[PDB]
Amino acid sequence: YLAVTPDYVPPLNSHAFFRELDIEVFSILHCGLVTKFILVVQLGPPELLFLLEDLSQKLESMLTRNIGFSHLQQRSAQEIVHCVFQLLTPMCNHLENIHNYFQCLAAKVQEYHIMSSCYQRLLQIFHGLFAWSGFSQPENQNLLYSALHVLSSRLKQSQPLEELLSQSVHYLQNFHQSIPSFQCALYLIRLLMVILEKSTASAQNKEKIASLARQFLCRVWPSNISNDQLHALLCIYLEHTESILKAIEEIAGVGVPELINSPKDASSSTFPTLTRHTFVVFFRVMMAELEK
Repeated sequence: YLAVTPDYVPPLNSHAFFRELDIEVFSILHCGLVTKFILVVQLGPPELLFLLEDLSQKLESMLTRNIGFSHLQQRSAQEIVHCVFQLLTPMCNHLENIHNYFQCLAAKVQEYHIMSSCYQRLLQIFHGLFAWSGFSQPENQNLLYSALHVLSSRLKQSQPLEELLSQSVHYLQNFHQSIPSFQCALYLIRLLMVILEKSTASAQNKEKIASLARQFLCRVWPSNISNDQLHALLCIYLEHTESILKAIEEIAGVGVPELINSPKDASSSTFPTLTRHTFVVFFRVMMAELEK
């Protein structure tokens, strides 16, 4: 009925007109997830997306106008992150289940889209949680340690802090294979960087960020990729690679020539994300990075 109704004003931008959900509503995320395809009353894929979308918007409003967030703003950011932290364990479980979901599609369509949105919402929540300016303060480092210990406990369980980061990154990096969309890959990449920021030694940390970034660039993403997101990924790959000059030489000296020889509606073999329509993004990043 919204489609047949262009002009109409709802009685008193969904958050502007819909009632705010309490922060305690997300406590029902402890329910498991079951899908109709390729896997009492239990949480469904559309219901999970509804809860994840609302939680992501709440985090984006404080950690990253007041209409639709009056009750949320009435609690300080310290409690909101702490409240989300209590959701970490049931929320990593949803990520693992969806990760196991996409792996089984190695060998209906609306279900795929809903789970894809759920995957991206989880990573955005995960990234927004750890990438909080409050973690720079020393008072809540214990809270950060507890969050990092949760991820490290998903594989094997007063450990040293650096061990938690290495384990947490290793646990999260395993999700790259299951990622179904470019936006999810960018969210995982950004999530890895903010965690690796806490680690002082980044000689190898830069390479694993760069190696993962190149793999996403070289992957054949099914078709959707926006130039803004592709621009963001190129900056991450170039700023983190060991030799930016050799990286630029490879894209411009190998990737671009084979793009020209390829058909008009085609892409580079080495860089499938490099087509005639996205060349400007590659060119703009390479020139800007070279100048920097």
